[PDB]
Amino acid sequence: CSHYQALKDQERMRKYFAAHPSAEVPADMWPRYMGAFIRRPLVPEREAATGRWGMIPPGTRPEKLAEASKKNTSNARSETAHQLWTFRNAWAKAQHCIIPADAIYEPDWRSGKAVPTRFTRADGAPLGIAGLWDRYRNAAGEWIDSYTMLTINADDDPLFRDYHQAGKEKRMVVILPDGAYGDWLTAPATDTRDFLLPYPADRLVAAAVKL
Repeated sequence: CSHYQALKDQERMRKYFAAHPSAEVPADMWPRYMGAFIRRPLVPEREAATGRWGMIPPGTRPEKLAEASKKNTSNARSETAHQLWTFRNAWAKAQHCIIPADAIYEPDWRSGKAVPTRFTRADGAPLGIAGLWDRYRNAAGEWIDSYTMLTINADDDPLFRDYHQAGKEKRMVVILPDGAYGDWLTAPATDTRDFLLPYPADRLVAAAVKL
C-alpha cells in the first residue's frame, strides 16, 4: 500500500483510537509526506504524532539522507523487518504504532491498466494499520519521526490475492482488530508476529474509484 486516506475527523479518532490529531495531515496520503501515527499513551489524552511516511535508518548521516530518502520504505516486509538496517532498531525496541485511516488504496490490474481500488471496513469504522516508528536526524541535527506499515504475504488472501501487478509476490498491510489496538502498542518485540495476521476479508469492502 502506497496510498491511503488519512483519518482526520477529531471525534472519530477519539472514539476509535482514544487519541486526537496533532497537526493537519493530507487527507490523501502518499509516501514521503508528513502523516500521523499513534503510539502508546504517556495530560491523559493521547495525541497522534506527526512523522515522515517512509522510514529512514536512525543512524543515517547527513551525507546519506538524500540516498535514504529515495528508498521505498513506506512499507516494511514483516518477514525481514527484524534484520534490515532500516527497520531493525524499531523492531527490536518494539516501537509500535497504528496508522489510522478511513481507507487504503491498492491497484487492480485485471482490466489491463492500473485501476485504483478503495478498501474500507464493512462496519464503517476506520482502519487501524499496524506499523513501526523511529527517529532520524535531518541535515540540521534535529530529530524527525518516521513510520512504516508492516506487510505480510497475500498470495492466498481471498480478497487481496487479486490485486497488484502479476509477476511479483503479493503483499498486504496488517489491519488490526479494534480489540488488539492497545496490546499491539505495548507488545514486546517477542510478541510482534502474533499480531501480524490477515484481517478477515468478509469485513472489508473493495470499490474501484476515480482519482
